[PDB]
Amino acid sequence: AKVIEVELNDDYFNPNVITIPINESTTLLLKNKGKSEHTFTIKKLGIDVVVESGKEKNITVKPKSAGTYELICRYHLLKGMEGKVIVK
Ligand SMILES: [Cu+2]
Repeated sequence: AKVIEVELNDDYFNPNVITIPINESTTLLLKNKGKSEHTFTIKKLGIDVVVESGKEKNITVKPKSAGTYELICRYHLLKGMEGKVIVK
């Protein structure tokens, strides 16, 4: 239903606020354009994906509950590598 590219950079997400539709499928193209390994982790949406430097992971999600969900990189959270996903 929706396709969204998300860049994983050293050390931030772009975009770092992502809005996706409730009860519909969204494909996320997770592209690591950084030199470091990064993750795209949203525990409350059941997502936890590692993306190596220069590589890509493509996932399709279908969230059932409206809300705002914290997105983190497990490796660089403390450096501010964080964002959110709004399901609406
Ligand atoms: Cu990271």
